Amino acid sequence: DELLDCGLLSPVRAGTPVEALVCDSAWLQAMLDAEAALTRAQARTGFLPAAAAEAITAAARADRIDLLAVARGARETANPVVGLVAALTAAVRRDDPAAAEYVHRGSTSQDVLDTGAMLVARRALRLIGDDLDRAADALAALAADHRDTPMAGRTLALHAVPTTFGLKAAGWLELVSEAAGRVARLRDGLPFSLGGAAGTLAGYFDPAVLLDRLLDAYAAETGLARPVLPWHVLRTPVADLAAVLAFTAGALGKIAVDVQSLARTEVAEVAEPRNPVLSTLIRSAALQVPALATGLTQCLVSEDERSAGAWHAEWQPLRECLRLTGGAARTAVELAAGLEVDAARMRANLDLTDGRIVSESVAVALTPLLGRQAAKELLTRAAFTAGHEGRTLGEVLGELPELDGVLPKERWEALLDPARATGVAGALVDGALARR
Amino acid sequence: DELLDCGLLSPVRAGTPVEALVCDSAWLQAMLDAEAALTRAQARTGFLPAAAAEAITAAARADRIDLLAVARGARETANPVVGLVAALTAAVRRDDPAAAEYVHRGSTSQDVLDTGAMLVARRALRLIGDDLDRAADALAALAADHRDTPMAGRTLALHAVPTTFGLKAAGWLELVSEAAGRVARLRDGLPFSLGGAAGTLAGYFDPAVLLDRLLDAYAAETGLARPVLPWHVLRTPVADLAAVLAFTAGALGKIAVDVQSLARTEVAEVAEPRNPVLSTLIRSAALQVPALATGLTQCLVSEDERSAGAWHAEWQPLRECLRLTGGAARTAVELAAGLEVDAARMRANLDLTDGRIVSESVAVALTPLLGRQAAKELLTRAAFTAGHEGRTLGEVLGELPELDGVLPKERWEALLDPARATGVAGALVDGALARR
Amino acid sequence: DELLDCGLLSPVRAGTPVEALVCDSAWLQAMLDAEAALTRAQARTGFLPAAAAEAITAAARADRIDLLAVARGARETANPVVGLVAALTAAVRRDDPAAAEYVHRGSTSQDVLDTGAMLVARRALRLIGDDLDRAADALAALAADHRDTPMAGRTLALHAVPTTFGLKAAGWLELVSEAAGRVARLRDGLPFSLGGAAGTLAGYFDPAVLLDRLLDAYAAETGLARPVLPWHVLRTPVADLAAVLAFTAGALGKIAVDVQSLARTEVAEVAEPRNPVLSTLIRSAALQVPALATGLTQCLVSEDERSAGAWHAEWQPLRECLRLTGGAARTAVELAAGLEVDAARMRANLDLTDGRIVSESVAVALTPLLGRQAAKELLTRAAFTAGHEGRTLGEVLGELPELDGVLPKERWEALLDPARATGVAGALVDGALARR
Amino acid sequence: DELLDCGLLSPVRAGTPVEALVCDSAWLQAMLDAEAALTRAQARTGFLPAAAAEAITAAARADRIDLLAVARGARETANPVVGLVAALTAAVRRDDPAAAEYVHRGSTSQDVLDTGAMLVARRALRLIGDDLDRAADALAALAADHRDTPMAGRTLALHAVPTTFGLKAAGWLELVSEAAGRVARLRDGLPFSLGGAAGTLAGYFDPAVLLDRLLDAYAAETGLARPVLPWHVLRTPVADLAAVLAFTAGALGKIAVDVQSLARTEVAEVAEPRNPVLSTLIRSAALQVPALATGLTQCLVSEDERSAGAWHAEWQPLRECLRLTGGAARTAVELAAGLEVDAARMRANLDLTDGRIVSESVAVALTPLLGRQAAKELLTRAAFTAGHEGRTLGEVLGELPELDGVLPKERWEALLDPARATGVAGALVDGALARR
Repeated sequence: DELLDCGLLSPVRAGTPVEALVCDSAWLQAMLDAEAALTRAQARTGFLPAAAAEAITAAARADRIDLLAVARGARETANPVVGLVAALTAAVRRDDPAAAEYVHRGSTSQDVLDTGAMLVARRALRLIGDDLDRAADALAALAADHRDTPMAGRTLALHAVPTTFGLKAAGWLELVSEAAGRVARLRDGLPFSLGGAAGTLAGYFDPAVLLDRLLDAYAAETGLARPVLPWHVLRTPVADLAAVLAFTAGALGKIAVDVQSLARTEVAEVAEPRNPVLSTLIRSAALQVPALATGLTQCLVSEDERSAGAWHAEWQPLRECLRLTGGAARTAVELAAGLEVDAARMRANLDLTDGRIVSESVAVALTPLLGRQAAKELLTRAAFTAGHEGRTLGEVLGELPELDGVLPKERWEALLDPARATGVAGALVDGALARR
Repeated sequence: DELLDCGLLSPVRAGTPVEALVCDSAWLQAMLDAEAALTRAQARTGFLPAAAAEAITAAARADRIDLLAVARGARETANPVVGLVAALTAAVRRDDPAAAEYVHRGSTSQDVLDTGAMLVARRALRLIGDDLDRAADALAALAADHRDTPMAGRTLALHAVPTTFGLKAAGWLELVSEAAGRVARLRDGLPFSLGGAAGTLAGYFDPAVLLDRLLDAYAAETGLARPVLPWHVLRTPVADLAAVLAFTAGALGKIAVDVQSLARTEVAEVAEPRNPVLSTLIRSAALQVPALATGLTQCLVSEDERSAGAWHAEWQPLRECLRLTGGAARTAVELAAGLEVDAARMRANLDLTDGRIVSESVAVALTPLLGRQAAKELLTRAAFTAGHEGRTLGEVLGELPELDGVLPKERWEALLDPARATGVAGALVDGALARR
Repeated sequence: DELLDCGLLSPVRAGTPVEALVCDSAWLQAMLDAEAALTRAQARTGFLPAAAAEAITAAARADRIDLLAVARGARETANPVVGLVAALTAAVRRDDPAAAEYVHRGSTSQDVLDTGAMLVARRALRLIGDDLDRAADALAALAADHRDTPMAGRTLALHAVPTTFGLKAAGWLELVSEAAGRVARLRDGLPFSLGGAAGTLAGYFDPAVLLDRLLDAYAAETGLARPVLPWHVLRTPVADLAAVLAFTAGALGKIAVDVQSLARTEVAEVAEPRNPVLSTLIRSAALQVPALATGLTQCLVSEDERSAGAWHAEWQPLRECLRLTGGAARTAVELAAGLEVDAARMRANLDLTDGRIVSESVAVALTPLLGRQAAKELLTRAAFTAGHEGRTLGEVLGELPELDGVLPKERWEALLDPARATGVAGALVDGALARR
Repeated sequence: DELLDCGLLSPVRAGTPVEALVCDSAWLQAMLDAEAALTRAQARTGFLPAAAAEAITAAARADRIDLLAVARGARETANPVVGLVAALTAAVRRDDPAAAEYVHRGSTSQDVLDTGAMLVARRALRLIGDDLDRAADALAALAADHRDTPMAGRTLALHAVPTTFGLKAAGWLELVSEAAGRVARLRDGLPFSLGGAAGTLAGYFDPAVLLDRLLDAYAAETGLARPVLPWHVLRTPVADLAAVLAFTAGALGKIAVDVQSLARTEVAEVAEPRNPVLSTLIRSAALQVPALATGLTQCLVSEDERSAGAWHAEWQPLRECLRLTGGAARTAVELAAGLEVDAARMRANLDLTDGRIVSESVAVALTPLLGRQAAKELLTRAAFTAGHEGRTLGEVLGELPELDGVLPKERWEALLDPARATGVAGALVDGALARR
């Protein structure tokens, strides 16, 4: 039928857990959760009877509600909360006519919708963070295992100097760990929305005493944070979600394009657990989320006490950012857990420039006996000459009169070995891993 | 259930016709249409039997296929076409085992998916264009009716000089008409995708003769345009859809913010057919589509013969651009057909600056008798003085010695009438409407 | 001449201090600062003579260098550091031929360019943060002064319920204070770049001991933070700058569109220190920075050990984000310091809906005597009837039999007074201001 | 000094001709050109003396004006035209006091600024189009020369089937030719801006007769197109520039990433005229322009008769899009003219998958003797087995009993030759080149 979203156009998240958390029914449920938490908190502060709150809570179930009718009725007010409230009120009235007068008491559409949005975000970010933690575990393992696995460092698409795959993986780990930390902190900071019609909370009511009691109760009932001010037009939580999800998707995209560079036919230094489809999916989300994030970020420009459109522009892209990033994280776990590292092919590929990739380290080694300027000039000359003649760097070095007898044979064998010129990659990996 | 997309987060398109054209099932159907058209065209050029094409065509129905299984299986290849092909092949094999060997003959995932994407786009743009035409009809009617309806022209949020609502509406008409023309031409130019594994069409086969015959047949079977080259990495149709849909959404967004400016409480010069929810919905799409369009446009950077991610990043945002823009167009029709213009309130609001809004036209009128520089200086002085004293511009003018007896009384009454200083707005509306 | 950038196209920053911090000459100077700090730190750890570091430091002045030649020579390597290094080396060699062999010792283009970029960012963010602090001071003053200044709360462009300008200004304050805090923390966290050719630091050299000593020395010489890992392809600082500057520009944009809504001709509740040009300029930056930020954020996808283009795409938009946001902040200070609040016009505008804006608070007041449902129904009926008849809400209320003798006259006079139905706006302002 | 823009942060355009066309002084000159054209056209239609127009034209030179003062004074009105007009008026008054009364007669800031913007765009697009034409010439030459140069087609980063470099280059040609055509048509369609204070042209004046005469004269004096309506808030030309420049930058970005894929160390099939810096620069612009374009496109949402910020947000990004795209085009010419194609290395790389890259073409060849299903199964089996055993595809084929004596030896030698399985790449190149 025409109502099914199966993820047909978005394989990066199709079949992944985040789908179930951010589908339309889950958002309907989140808005019902926000209503019932509102009633319960109002009862806890004395504004209505506890039994009416229990009845509303019991009726506040997505299966009591006609999802399609609510969605299709929203065009009349440009949001779904008026229809939702009517449906919940009828559902409560069926079982408890006294309780129905307290459904949505003193409230406004945006408190319920935004509170539900932060509930959905909070649950979805719990999943994204747990997946980022698993990915980080597999990456830290790859980093420790390959601390001493040499490979060609590549800059501007060409071999530069040798590095280690452990160092590369530790950069991956650094990105994923940063993302998981930001996801956790953002999750702990998402607030409820309790402002009333235009942010004065007039319908919900020393004014300071009652404000404090109600705000504490609604924090307790929702599990969300208490904000200093109603934020109907202070869209900091939405901008923060946009920033954190675009950072996360971009970091995973970094891992994805590195994997694709290593996995291509004529490199073949890693393989995915034979197209590299996992990195293709991660990359697909990486090319989508930042553009959605900029629309989210632009909605900070929200006029008056409720914008005539900029708030409405937030819901779908936010959901999609949660969905895509969720898929990408799940896919990243599969990638980092399953990556196949071909150390021997990395070692072989180190020889592709016929010694030129160690010329910097040879220049350094010759600096005590030649000077820095003379050694650098001699080595760039030898690298060019070896490139033209299709000979090894060491071959051209063994023909320059200036180098005759300059170093013992064994030291030359050590110097021209690409696997030994990795700088301090080992110490850097140790330092990154001690942070865990 | 968790699979329902009801438009709960996107009221601008919930319940509108475009939904049915661009849902997941409609895309599945479009890919089946592309397969069956491929078989039929191959039969028309002699590469397989006509009966096998009829059998495949008959089986190529979305209700023969498990949508959810195809979507969930796509993670193995990062696209849904391999699973789709297996399901269609089984469905054909049930009724006709000989025909099943010709399902997806010589083809590749991207020919089918991209061809289906252009089928979906073509049908969705048929709807968007027809709606833009209806909106343009209502706007041209508003433009003709209010050719002589005076109102305050507003620049940088303040009254500037008088204009007419007919001229404003004719600008609306100009934008919508431009969009409808671009939608129609783009629709007539969307091509099929027939490239094979890496753009050589090797599996489908003077090579020029067979190429021409097959390309003509596939054009006939699909109704899509024949491209000069396979475009698996030449993403011009996608960039063009992105450009046209973002232009359309932005134009409708212009109408929406104008309506909101006119409809606010302390202006009240128009009303929607009492929050202005239609313009809120149009604006909501206007704040979403250009950001999706930039991701689409960036996918022009598609490496090799098939990108490992940038092509995959296109499907969902493209669908969403079609969906949102579709909603916005439908909503725009409702807005332009139902707008309530309060001419009397426009006339009253013209007097809000106490004559200052005609000071430019008074300066012009005094230029024969004072000079341009002296008249401009005198009128800015009088506008300031009238602003401070809370008096009419004409009051301050009737106290300057330099103006004593400068113009007859009746000419002053004509000059200070805001409804008569509209420039050539009437001629401009006539010129815009003669274009129809 | 053709080399002048005077801000002709960007008045929001033309003539503001940030220009001088982020112009081309300032970036040249920052890269020279990064070179000289590198030499000094290498001398402090024992790798070269202290006198050579003093000579390089003395020569490392933008006026010793041909800016235009460096910029125009950069096309050969796609960055300006090779030309810069040659020019600094010649300049040192003129005065001290021994010191010139240590210019750019063991270094790479990206360490110098990225370190200079973080120096520029750090200085520019010092200015942005100080300006945001001044703006926050003026906003907190407006919030305290107008805690009890009543005005129409506006939602979806229409009067909703009354609020106070103090509450509005306190939301402005909340945004600016959040931005200033994030700017300060980001500034304290920007790191230097010290990676070498491909992130192993091979040219700069227990390996852990020497790493730690050099990293500490370079932190001391630059004043920048020490990162856990070389970040040539771990673009977290750039993404963080993008996020913080787009948040800042959007927050200021919120203030700007609120000011424009209040300042328009038929509202006139505030005036800028007579077009509202300051808010126009702030808004102009708000519509630019988030789009630049998304390109910055997308550069997290940086392949290999140095991207062939994505790193190069960062410099100009980053500079522009610093520049625009800087202008916007400076302009925001001028706006918040100079805003003219017309309390009497706010009070008058409260009466524009002829009492309908207090109907919610009347419904609440009648709930003890009528019930919630009956009171809400009665008041929406009376609001409609009063709208049609062009009469006051209280007029229609005084004609319904159901309300006869329901409340004493004085209580009705209090109830229909828009200035008294502000909810708990006062307590909310007190709570926001106690945070200072 | 602090005013120099040398392109230090943007090597893709530093030292290229477009800089001189779009610098601040060039925009000042364009606005002076728009003023003088306005005076001349007004004289041609009879509204002022021809001699006053000649005097204004003679004084309307950027070297008569203080650029820095105009730019810095613009903060008072949020645009530079009031200061420009004062400076031009003084300059005319020095030589001709009578002519100075006709400077900026009946005009408004936006007519002059937007007309100058379209003058700058028109000249810059002349350059961009000529460069795109040169690039297209070199690409068509590469396409003809390498029509028969075989190479590995690569999809999702792996060898797929063989293609030709001629076909690849012909796709490059198709993109560049499309861009050059769109640039030329857009250039021929850019209009002047002549609206007056709020789009009625009241200050400039059968009203239809005078409108037509003045509009024709201003078209003649500017060389720009005559629009149907004043477009102060109908931002179609700006959106069109945004679309065309982002398309152009993305197309060139496609060529750039293809070059980088071919040029990397372990592929080495092409080389740039030894880092690939030209493609790095093109790519750098490709990652910048679409994000700037989305801000431009969003400015279609321009409220009232002149937006309080959205028009102001256009100037700098538009200039930058012109600048970057200009650089990219110039760089693309250098790249396409200088590319070094290593056909022998392409042929060698075809053998990297040990025959697996022809397995599809072997399957086709066996279909008459085995069936399609059986041949495909046999070849995927043989490809896997050959992959595991590190043997050639033909080796594993020569061991299956089912293939014994199936084809003569010579036919096997032809079949397993990667250079002969290119599909109809030759015919496709012929067809693309016949379009010239």
